[PDB]
Amino acid sequence: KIIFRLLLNVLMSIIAIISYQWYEQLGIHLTVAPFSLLGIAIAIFLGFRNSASYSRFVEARNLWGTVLIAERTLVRQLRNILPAEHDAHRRIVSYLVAFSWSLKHQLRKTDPTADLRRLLPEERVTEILASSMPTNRILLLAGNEIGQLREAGKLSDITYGLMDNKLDELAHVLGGCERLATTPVPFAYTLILQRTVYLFCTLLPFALVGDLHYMTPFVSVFISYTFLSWDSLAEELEDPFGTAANDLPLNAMCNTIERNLLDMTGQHP
Amino acid sequence: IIFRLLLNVLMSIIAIISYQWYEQLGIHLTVAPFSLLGIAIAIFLGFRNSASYSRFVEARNLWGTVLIAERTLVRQLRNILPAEHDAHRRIVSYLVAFSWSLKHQLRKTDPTADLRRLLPEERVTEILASSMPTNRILLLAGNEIGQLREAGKLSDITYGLMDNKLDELAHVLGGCERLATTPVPFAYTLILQRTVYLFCTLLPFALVGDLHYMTPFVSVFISYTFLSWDSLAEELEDPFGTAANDLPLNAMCNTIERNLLDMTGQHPLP
Amino acid sequence: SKIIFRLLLNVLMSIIAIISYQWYEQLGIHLTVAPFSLLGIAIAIFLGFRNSASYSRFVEARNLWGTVLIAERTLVRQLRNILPAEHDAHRRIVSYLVAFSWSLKHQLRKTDPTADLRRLLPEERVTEILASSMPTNRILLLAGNEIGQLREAGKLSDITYGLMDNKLDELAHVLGGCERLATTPVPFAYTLILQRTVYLFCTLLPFALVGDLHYMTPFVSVFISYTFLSWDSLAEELEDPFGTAANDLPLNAMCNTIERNLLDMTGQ
Amino acid sequence: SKIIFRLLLNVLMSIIAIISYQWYEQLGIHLTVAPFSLLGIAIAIFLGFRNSASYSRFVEARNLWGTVLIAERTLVRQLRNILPAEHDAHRRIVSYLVAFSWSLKHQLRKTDPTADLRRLLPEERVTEILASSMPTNRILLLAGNEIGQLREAGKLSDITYGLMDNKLDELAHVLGGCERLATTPVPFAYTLILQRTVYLFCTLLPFALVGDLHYMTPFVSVFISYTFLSWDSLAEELEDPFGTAANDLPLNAMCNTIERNLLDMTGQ
Amino acid sequence: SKIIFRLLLNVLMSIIAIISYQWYEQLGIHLTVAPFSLLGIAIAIFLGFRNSASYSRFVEARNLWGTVLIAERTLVRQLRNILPAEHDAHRRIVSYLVAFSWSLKHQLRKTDPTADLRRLLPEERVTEILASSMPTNRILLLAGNEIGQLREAGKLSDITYGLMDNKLDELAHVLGGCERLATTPVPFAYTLILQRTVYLFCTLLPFALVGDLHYMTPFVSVFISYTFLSWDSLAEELEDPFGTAANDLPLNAMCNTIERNLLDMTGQHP
Ligand SMILES: [Zn+2]
Ligand SMILES: [Zn+2]
Ligand SMILES: [Zn+2]
Ligand SMILES: [Zn+2]
Ligand SMILES: [Zn+2]
Ligand SMILES: [Zn+2]
Ligand SMILES: [Zn+2]
Ligand SMILES: [Zn+2]
Ligand SMILES: [Zn+2]
Ligand SMILES: [Zn+2]
Ligand SMILES: [Zn+2]
Ligand SMILES: [Zn+2]
Ligand SMILES: [Zn+2]
Ligand SMILES: [Zn+2]
Ligand SMILES: [Zn+2]
Repeated sequence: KIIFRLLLNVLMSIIAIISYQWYEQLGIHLTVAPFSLLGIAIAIFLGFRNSASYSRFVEARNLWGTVLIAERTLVRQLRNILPAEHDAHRRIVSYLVAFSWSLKHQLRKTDPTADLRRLLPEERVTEILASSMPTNRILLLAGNEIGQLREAGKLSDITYGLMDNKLDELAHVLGGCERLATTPVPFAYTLILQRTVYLFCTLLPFALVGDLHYMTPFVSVFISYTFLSWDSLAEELEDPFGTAANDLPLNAMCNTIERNLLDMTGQHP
Repeated sequence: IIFRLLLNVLMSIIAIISYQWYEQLGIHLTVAPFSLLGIAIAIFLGFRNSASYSRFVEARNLWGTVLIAERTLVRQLRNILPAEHDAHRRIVSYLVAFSWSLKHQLRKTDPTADLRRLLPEERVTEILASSMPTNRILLLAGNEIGQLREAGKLSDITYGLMDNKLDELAHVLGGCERLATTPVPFAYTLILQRTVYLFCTLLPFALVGDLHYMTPFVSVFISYTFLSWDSLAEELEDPFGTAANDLPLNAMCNTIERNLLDMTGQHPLP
Repeated sequence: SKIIFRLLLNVLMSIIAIISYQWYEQLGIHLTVAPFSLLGIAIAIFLGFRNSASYSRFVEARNLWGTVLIAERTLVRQLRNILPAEHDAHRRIVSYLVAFSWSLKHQLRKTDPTADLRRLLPEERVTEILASSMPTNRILLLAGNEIGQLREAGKLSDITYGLMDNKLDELAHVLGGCERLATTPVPFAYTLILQRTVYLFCTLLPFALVGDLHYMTPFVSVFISYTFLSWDSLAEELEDPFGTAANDLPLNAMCNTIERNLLDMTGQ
Repeated sequence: SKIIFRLLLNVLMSIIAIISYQWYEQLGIHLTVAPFSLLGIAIAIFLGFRNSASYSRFVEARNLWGTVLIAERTLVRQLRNILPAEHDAHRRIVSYLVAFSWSLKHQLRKTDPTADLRRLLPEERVTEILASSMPTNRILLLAGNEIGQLREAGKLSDITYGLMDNKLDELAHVLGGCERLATTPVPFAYTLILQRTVYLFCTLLPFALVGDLHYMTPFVSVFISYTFLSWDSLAEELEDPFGTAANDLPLNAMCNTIERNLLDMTGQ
Repeated sequence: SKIIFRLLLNVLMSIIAIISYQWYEQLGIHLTVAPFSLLGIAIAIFLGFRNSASYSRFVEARNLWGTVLIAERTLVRQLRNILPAEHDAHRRIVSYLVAFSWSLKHQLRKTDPTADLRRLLPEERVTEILASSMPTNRILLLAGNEIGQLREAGKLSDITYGLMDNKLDELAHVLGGCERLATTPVPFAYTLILQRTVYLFCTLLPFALVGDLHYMTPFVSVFISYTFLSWDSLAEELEDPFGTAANDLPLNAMCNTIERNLLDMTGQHP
């Protein structure tokens, strides 16, 4: 809907053109210089803001990359260290796959019930849904699988530890994503910028008309487009787990993770 | 902040009525020098705000680590010692006490009620007697893990896995303390703030020659932009400070407590 | 560089601006420099921040590849220090580590890894690796099998097994990092906004300059265009670090360095 | 603040500009604001990036010192948790850890650590530490020996020995980091460039403003100068973090805090 | 710094602008300040980012070298703490660690490491190291063999071997980090764009300023030129942190410091 404010800006320019006649007869003067000062200041602030928004997006993408890496290596360790424990391989993989989908639902604020039931027995589904953090309970359940292998003497404390480390890595991902989801960049940044950029763009033609006359709408819309484009891009990057164009394709990412883990456990889709 | 905008409107009205006597004295104010001054100030505000934002982000990262480390420690205790519930409860109590005590320390509020709610009075007295109560809580959590080791319930290896988590917490405590004693700039920030203020108040006098009656509208818009950006950096620089929003810190301490009670079967109701 | 075309086009736009400046008043068009200074400075600021992001992405790609060389060197060092007599195991693992590098290279370039793999590995494993949808990952799994067997045979203890397992983790992070950089680009809306904005700005500029500069319009306009276009195109080249373009990573040379290193450390 | 001298000098330059503005035309000399806006903006940008480097360096220094407290707190926690009955060992190790902090402070301040060391350690150990060309590093060695003896006596296993040795490693990173910051400044050519341009800019400024401002020249010229100088001086204050001045790190108080923490945790 | 030539050259361009400003109309040349303010500000922004990127490479390079000192100190400390009586092993390992630093320096400076190697190690080892296409890597391998042999002889357990092995890994990361900075420069089109652009801008500048500044043209033009040229050449110097220029790393002094540390008092420890 950025196109709406561009069209609206064209209308404000036309108002600026038709009312420029009555400018002197009202006592209003508007030069370009003060608006260059204001405009450059806003651009500087948009530049820094946009940079921060991009960094949050990059970090979110990084965290999701770590899910894939840590889950691959955990399965790799299980196969290298306990090549014959295939039942354990399957149970742990189902938890690792459930973890990814559940993380996705947590970040999207959606119901993980259907995905959980496709992957896990109903008793486990109930236990997981009852927790205030189902992704955390899933890590705990995956941990019990490894813990029981340890108690049975199949894993030593050392080899248990190598795998426990991967669960710590997933916990770090969970916390990182939760931090990015609960933290926006402070609201007062968009509040300043969104209101400020819009007000600036609509007032601009009134300041340009004295110099540009009929050429006001073209130059005004070009300037507005530049500022609005840069501003709206930051808003989209600030919410990496959202549904908007340039947000993370979390569903495709979860599919990739699941396909990887079924590839390493001899299963076919 | 709304007050200085009103003050800026007041300065504009003064600028408008007094612009008359300007020539008969020889005083001039053009836009170009204030354009120079304004852009330089905007540049400095950008860099300043960048540093402030960096401090805000680190504060959230440190707090994110409390939640991560405490979750995994409790996970390890269940996976490695599933039957040691007395130990689970005592350790959970210390970890929860650690979070609340850390919050109170950074906010300079009294941690007594949270401590008495969570721990036996003997320990509360010991903790309150220390000049570093949050560190003492980590020490007490360490004793719990250490006792399990002497009892032969943890090996040196599995002890080590849990000890690492207490280390993550010590790093959080030190990092927050460093962030609290901060700021880095030696209150040269006060200068920078005043500079923005003087600029906003002198501005209508520099614009009035060009803008005339339209001066207060344009002058207040520009002031609003600079003052807002300045106050945002001020808020970001002091994430644990005197005039800060307590909702996330409170939400985090509540979140970790709810998680750990969930992980130890203390929730739901039987 | 096809920038020379857009500069020549800019020279043409300037001459048009010069000859048509006559009809400016008779059309009602006024163009001053001040609004374009505002727009130009805004574009420069956004280009600066964008170029910064492109550079960092290029730098990360570079770092990831540096890690391949480091991790593979130390894994081989550990094998020699810990199991100096196990040369059969050395040779097998080295072939897997070298194959990992080439396979990663081919994957990022979207080229066929077959000859490099057949040169390094027996055909039996090659078919197995190529049968997977994630061949580079399958190679790490196979390298892991070698180390796991040394452990089961009692040649490695759990501790020394762990020391080497850590290096395989370091390689897994590299694989994930590179894949992330390959699938996730700097968002395409950075390019669209900036390319449209920079090009339109450069072509409209002489029409705004002509009133002040007159005949001097094309020289000053092309200089400004060149400055913006050069900086913009630099970001384009940095944004695709795994590509074939001259200012891209010398991945072929890097893989050769890695292979020469690992055969140097094994008397090969 | 000796910034006031440069402001007073700036007031004088403004007065000269006002009274000498008459002979401006009779010489053919003009100074407009526009070129000084360009120059001023460029200088502001470079001052920004520079202060950014000065700031990061000061922050790192504070970070390094923060780590001393964390690592020493945890080492003592480990000693209590793992060896609750070994109080003699607790005291000896604590005295080395406290000595390490004071010795680091003296090294960075280039002061004599002898009195602090004698307060903490037996004279034999003091002699041994001071005989070294790197006394703070030698203190880490001695702390490692205490831990090493516990390992040899069987009170620490290799695992628990390793847990504590890791903390000595963190301290080694602090020592090297501080030494690196002490010898490596923000490069001097940044300060030299900036110092030369900022001073010249502020003194030339009133001559460039007088044509526009007339009688208001000293007030606006001083405002602008104060703004650049305040920002420039901020770097000056951040650049010497290990010094004694009021805006430098309170290393003495920091060392006292470290010592009080460690004696709180050992019942002293 | 060859900036002094281009500054003097810029003064000449100003005098040309002053003497030819009358003839501007008779040639059809008009040049205002506004377009050059736009162009100059864009260049300053780009120079700012470029210099920031150059400084970061410098900082990383200094950090990698700091790690050599740290990792080598702790490796020697560990050897003294864990195997206090193995002085023959201490000496051999220290000589490899010292050779590693000097060999790294020569590799980055593209100089011959032969003399330094012969000074520190027996000739048999020198030939083995010189025979490798990567001598610094071969030195780490030899330092690793020493540790590996202590392990095989039962003097180190797998655990204590691992503690020392970690430090050799830390050194491998330094070697790789330095090679990455050395084999890859910032892209060569950074140097090309900016140098041509800054120079062309500075020489064209007086022709645009003279209409405003008249006789003051050479002074203001050279001032602006000095600011842009200095910032540009400093960035060029920092991008090559292993080079010989004055703002580059004192690698020789750093290697001497490392050598003096590890050989502090005839290698004698308590
Ligand atoms: Zn990992
Ligand atoms: Zn299986
Ligand atoms: Zn952790
Ligand atoms: Zn329990
Ligand atoms: Zn609950
Ligand atoms: Zn490594
Ligand atoms: Zn071999
Ligand atoms: Zn064989
Ligand atoms: Zn093929
Ligand atoms: Zn630590
Ligand atoms: Zn004690
Ligand atoms: Zn000082
Ligand atoms: Zn280290
Ligand atoms: Zn010795
Ligand atoms: Zn003249």
